[PDB]
Amino acid sequence: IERVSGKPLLIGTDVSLARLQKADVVAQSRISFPEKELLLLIRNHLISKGLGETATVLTKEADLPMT
Amino acid sequence: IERVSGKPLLIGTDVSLARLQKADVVAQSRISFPEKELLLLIRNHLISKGLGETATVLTKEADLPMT
Repeated sequence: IERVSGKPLLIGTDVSLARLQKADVVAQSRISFPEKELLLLIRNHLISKGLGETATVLTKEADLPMT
Repeated sequence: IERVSGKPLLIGTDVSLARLQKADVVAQSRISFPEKELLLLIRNHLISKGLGETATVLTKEADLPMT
């Protein structure tokens, strides 16, 4: 099944063949993302876990849309 | 197949039945994690993405094992 399809490196998963060339595209895609969506996730984690005395410090490095 | 097994809420995935009670355990498990492994992942991301002038600021909130 590996030979007549897109050659996975002997990983045993999703042995159907229509589900094997789905795994050709989803794996080799080029995912990129903006950094701004992640920096708000950092600040939303610090305030919730007790140590929120650097949320005001993060005004300097980048923007602060929410308080 | 839903009725003789652990009743997923009509989500069409992994239609084999041995692969259906694997999904009973992996989903309903109680995953917990220490916060310390995540706070080093925050600091290792800030230094790499150009804005590393709060890595020394993170000495105050928690420990700084690596520079």
